[PDB]
Amino acid sequence: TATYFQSSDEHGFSMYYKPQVGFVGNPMPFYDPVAKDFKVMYLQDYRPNPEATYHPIFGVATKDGATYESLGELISCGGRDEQDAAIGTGGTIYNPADKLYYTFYTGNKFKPSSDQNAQVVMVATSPDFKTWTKNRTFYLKGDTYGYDKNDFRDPFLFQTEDGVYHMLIATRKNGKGHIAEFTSADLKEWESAGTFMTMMWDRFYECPDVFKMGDWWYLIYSEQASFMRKVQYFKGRTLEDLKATTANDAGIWPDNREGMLDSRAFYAGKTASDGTNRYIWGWCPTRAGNDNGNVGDVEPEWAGNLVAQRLIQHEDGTLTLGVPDAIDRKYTSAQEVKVMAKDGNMIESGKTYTLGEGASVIFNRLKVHNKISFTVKTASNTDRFGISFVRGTDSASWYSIHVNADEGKANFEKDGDDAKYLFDNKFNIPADNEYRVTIYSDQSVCVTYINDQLSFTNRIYQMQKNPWSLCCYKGEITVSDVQVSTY
Ligand SMILES: OC[C@H]1O[C@](CO)(OC[C@H]2O[C@@](CO)(OC[C@H]3O[C@](O)(CO)[C@@H](O)[C@@H]3O)[C@@H](O)[C@@H]2O)[C@@H](O)[C@@H]1O
Ligand SMILES: OC[C@H]1O[C@](CO)(OC[C@H]2O[C@@](CO)(OC[C@H]3O[C@](O)(CO)[C@@H](O)[C@@H]3O)[C@@H](O)[C@@H]2O)[C@@H](O)[C@@H]1O
Ligand SMILES: OC[C@H]1O[C@@](CO)(OC[C@H]2O[C@](O)(CO)[C@@H](O)[C@@H]2O)[C@@H](O)[C@@H]1O
Repeated sequence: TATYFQSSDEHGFSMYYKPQVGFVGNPMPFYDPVAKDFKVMYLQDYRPNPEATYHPIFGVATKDGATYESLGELISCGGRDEQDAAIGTGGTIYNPADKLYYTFYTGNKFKPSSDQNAQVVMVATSPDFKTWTKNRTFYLKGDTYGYDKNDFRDPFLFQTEDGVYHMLIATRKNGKGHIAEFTSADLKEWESAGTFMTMMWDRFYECPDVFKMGDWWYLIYSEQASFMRKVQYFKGRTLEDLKATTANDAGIWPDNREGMLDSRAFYAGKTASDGTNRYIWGWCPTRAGNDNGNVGDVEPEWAGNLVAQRLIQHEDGTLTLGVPDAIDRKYTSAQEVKVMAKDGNMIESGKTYTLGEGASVIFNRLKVHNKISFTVKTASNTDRFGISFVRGTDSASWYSIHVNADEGKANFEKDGDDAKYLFDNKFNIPADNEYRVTIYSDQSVCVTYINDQLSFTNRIYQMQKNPWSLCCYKGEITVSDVQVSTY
């Protein structure tokens, strides 16, 4: 049938990774140049978390962002009264001069006095990536360098070609967000290089990531402002050009969409390259009560599932995200696609489905891990269509990605009874009115890609073992080459 089925997630997820117990918080992806794979450290979340001692650094190893090997607890929390009672994001770099991996991280003091440092940068090292030893005498306090006591976090490490090691830290100075820069020859002694970049207006850029790709420098960041809660970027041809983008609040956006790569269900994205591709790892939030339409009052829930995406550098230097090749390759097993119900102005005709305003088609029940592809041609570039999940023939409500060409964005919405707008994802509308759609799912987590322009991560509890649907809200669409593969 095509009746709504009360499906449920497994404890663990293997592709949009989640451990058996707990959730994936801020990722710390690192290409390990000795093992020649990615070590994705991440902040381990539980429900509930201890009050004082939470968010230890766990790890998974992956070659390709599709299959993961669990590494367990790597850098554990300090004691209740220590500066790193709770751990926040940082960054890793391998030093071949002593053959040690250095992971810098944020030590979060439990209930600091007004004079204590809530947030301090600390470090641990490892020869093998298995046993980590804290440097119990290393503390980098923002305070000391005229930066903030309480917001001083998310250290990002990279080495420029001159061999100098750089550390960028999200902080504040003089009532404004500053990415602070520190330098070192050896990773042990550090000097202030002043402010790398100011943060636009009263925004705050969490989880900064600076890298060179082809002939452009990029800053990728996660915006803490409650109205945004998305992963954004800036670009520049030189390092100095990059830094200038936010100088005096210049606001030199890299593209026509303020460098917004994804929406509010992909956060804390940070990147790593194997020399062939650069991937980004972020998390897709959980929802309270498993309710796809409870996306938080001000901010979503923190942590959920690991989501890997692939950076696409366009030839004007702009970035979009597409699927990792190895994720796509996992979907080997073709499923039959059959119409289960029709409504309104809707025509099936061989393997082509045409829909006008108000019309919908419901297809057969998905499996657990799904790849859904189809081409959508619209009549005009003011038209609007819907990609709907958890839509049984008896569902009063369901969850849809609205592609509104007139508004130049996709939305995620609750449709049906108790319909409501949730959030959006601006992308480049095709000139030829043609949308090549791919959707990859692992249980309740999916990313929708269109034309190498849109990358839209969503949390959709119960999309698995439930029917899906296409609809037209405005104008007319014709739909072709509908496939579903699974694994
Ligand atoms: O938000 C739910 C989450 O809240 C607690 C609440 O006390 O967590 C967020 C706190 O986690 C800390 C310490 O590990 O680190 C947060 C990192 O998250 C970012 O903000 C990105 O989202 C990054 O900039 C930080 O390094 C601390 O800073 C927060 O207060 C937990 O109980 C629960 O998991
Ligand atoms: O289910 C109905 C739904 O509509 C409401 C109220 O009208 O709101 C949002 C709708 O507005 C649209 C734009 O026409 O967009 C979002 C705008 O806001 C931004 O996200 C931030 O500034 C921007 O990118 C857009 O301009 C439309 O697509 C939505 O349908 C909800 O109250 C109600 O639940
Ligand atoms: O839903 C809010 C909506 O407003 C936008 C429009 O640019 O931005 C304005 C935003 O920028 C500041 O000036 C800087 O902090 C804020 O004070 C203000 O709210 C969109 O980007 C956003 O989606």
